[PDB]
Amino acid sequence: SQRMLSFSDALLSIIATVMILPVTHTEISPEFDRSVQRLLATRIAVYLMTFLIVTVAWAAHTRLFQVVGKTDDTLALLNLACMMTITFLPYTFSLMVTFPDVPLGIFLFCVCVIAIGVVQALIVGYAFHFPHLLSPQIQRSAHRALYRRHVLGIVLQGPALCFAAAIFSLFFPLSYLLMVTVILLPYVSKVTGWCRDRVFSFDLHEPLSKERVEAFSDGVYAIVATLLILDICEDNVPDPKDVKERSGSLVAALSATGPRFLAYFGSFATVGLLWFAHHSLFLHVRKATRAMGLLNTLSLAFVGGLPLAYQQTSADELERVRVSCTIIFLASIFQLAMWTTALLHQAETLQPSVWFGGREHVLMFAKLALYPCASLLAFASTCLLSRFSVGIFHLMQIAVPCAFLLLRLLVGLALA
Amino acid sequence: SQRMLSFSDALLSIIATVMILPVTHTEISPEFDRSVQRLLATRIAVYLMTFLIVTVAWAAHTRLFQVVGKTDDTLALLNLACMMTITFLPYTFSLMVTFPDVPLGIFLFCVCVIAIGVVQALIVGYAFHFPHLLSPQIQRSAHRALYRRHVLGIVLQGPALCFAAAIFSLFFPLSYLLMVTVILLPYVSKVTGWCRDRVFSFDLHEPLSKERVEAFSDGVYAIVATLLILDICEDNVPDPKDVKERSGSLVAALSATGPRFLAYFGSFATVGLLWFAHHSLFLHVRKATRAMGLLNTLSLAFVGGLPLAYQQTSADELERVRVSCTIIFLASIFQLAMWTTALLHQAETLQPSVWFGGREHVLMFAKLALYPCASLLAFASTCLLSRFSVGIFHLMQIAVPCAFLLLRLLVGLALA
Repeated sequence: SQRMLSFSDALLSIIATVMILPVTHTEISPEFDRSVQRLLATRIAVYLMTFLIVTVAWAAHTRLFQVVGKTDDTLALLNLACMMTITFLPYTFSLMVTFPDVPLGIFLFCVCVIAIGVVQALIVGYAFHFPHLLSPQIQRSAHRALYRRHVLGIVLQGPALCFAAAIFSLFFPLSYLLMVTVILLPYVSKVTGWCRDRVFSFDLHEPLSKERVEAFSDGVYAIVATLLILDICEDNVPDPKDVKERSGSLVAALSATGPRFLAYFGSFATVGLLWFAHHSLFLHVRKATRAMGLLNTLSLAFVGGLPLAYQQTSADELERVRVSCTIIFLASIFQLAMWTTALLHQAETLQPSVWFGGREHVLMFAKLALYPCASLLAFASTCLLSRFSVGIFHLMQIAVPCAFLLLRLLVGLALA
Repeated sequence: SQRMLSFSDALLSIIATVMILPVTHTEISPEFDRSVQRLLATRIAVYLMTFLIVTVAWAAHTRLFQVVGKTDDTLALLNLACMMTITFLPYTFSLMVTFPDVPLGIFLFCVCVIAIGVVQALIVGYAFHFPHLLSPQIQRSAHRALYRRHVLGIVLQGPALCFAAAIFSLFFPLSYLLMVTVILLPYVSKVTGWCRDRVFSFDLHEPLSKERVEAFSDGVYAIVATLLILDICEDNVPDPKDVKERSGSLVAALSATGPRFLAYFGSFATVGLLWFAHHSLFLHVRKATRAMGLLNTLSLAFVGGLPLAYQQTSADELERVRVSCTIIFLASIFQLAMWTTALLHQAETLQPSVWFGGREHVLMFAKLALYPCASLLAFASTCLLSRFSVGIFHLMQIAVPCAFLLLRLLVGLALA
């Protein structure tokens, strides 16, 4: 009844992160640094916007399926169609980006989004056609029943805007920006600008379920961790024709991939550590608020960029680590931002054990703040020349959590 | 306490399917068909053996974490280390395959497996050092407590064999087959050959938990479905420098990727339909037996190959569909095999709603057997020349489950 959601967002993870592939697959070797840097920046921007749009579409989808509590075979088929459409998103986005002036690209992206909208429209129509079967709960069923007239709008207002943008494409298309409204309307507008009412249970932009965001984050963490060690594998086979390469001695020609091997090692270590922080935190969240997921999206966005950082590290250029440092910091600090959200609702979120002055509050606090502090140290490394020591530092990084249940005891020793 | 398992097997899904990448990324165009076919066969065999070994490692891991009911931060860190080690499996396997005569490759594969062995040994040692904390249940805690002395063996007998095989490579490695025993020992040997006892709760080769195998299958289904879409996307951007290709008219250069576009468009439908069958079935399984997961592994193995089939379809060569038909059949028939295991334990597995003569037993039966029957009807193309008709039938294929809940009503009309 709910596993379909698990398959859905597991697919959506991998979809979101698809655009990270050309980032890693670029050639950092200057065998032209200005133009290749500009191309890498373009690809990074495309990936970031892609993750953002796939994430907001995923949020719309999970909200919709939260307003649909049960599941039918036909419902599952419609969800599969919706998944296919939303899957087609990143390609359309990249196409529209690398061809902004041609109306065909924007038209393709817009037909993609109106398609991902109309299938959800059929989904909610099916739902409201079978109340006793697919309504979430009693209040979702026993109510004014106008929720459809309401929720339809929320599912339709997004794509409908595209409609106008659609007709604006080849009309004569300076604006071209209504798509951005599709992002901004459901996030803040209904919260601030104007809502529609006339007992109520909104379910319009209610906070995501902890399990759904949790599964999505786990999916993306995995697909980055395995994203690295999966290009080495498919691209670093010693090529048995290597009899000419290196003598024989396979170890010789194997040590050539050593740099990117250690790169994958460190990247997986850092990604797994970040996931461990994320899992320890989200194990203690009681009801993940909207701001929580909002911050989580950005944290995941930078975690996705992390492999490019770790590849740049193991490639006056001693500034590379600097870059590959900030990403880590970013990929952690927004996470820490979530941790600095207990003050928003200690009673509703962050179940009492982790409250200010809780049984292990300092423990969780330092376990989350450990990576931003380490990245800040490797950043301030700038003060000297032996900055490439960052590696051993991050080494010591992973050495902390094992003894960290005891290292916090040191702060306990600070009782006197 | 359990989500760590979800992240673990979500990671292991991708880690299993990594070796599918060079299969798709080959060049089917004969711009040498004998040698390229031999290379594709080598890659397919490598992928199949890779999925098998990663699957048996995942089975060992999930059994272990089933005999470890709770979780600790240190335990999660050890699990992350185990995940990195088992992640290193497919590369070592491919290396050993493409270099069987050199002892370095087999030694690398063997150190890779002894690593995941020893880290799991530390895991179970930690577990048995904290009974009240990390033992699964009362019987797992209040017992003869020799389970360690037992379970250690099961976790160590696999890698330890490699140990011998290891040295068998270095000194002077015709056997090279003890690794195969590492696969065959935990599956059947302890079941048939010799077990060790002296109240008992085996937890040695107990049937996998339904949720774990279910999540692994969902992960792999998502990753193949999106696997085709990663290729189109990273590799089919219309490269604005295409101003030489075609005039402008982006639709022109876009229609060049049309073939593989439709290829993905159909492959995703097929994979999603297979997953829908899988989800409908596994929604009704009460306690997935060992044979159930055993069949599920092979079904997933062929589902993983499915994209090569769908790519070969949209590439006298009509017989290609033949190939891309059988795979589907395979990728479904083992599925149906799992369904035919209802007779094994109707009371224990396959909760009574779907029993022989149940409320919707015929419904589930047909929903599972639809794809093998359709693939057989397409295979019957050998009787005529209009074979590619399969496509439209495959189209009709996806159109069937939508009306399924009513098409089985025809059987009701067959009451007279």
